[PDB]
Amino acid sequence: SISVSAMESYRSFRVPAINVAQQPAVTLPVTTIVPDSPNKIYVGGLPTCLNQDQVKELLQSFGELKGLNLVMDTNTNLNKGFAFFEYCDPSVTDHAIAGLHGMLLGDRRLVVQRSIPGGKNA
Repeated sequence: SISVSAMESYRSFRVPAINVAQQPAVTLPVTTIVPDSPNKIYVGGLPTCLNQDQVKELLQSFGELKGLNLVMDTNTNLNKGFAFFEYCDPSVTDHAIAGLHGMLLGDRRLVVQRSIPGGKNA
């Protein structure tokens, strides 16, 4: 499951994932708050002092980002060290999860794991 399960469930038409239901009907793809899309990839291993500016250059290093949610802890005013990004329309998505799976400037690294909401029971 999840491993390329919900392969392109949203190709043409269709409002952004998880919209118009028990959640206020918004417009096209949401802001920093990334929806639970099939292109939603997990990031684990981010510096607390890292910003979206420097985070996106790495995350979009393979393909262009549709959006990404850098969860910050309000008390610290710093990042938790993990995030989630959605890829726009890059065929490199799989390669990104492979290459960026440990690609960070310096001695640091970040994990990249699919968080695709695709059950695919059958």
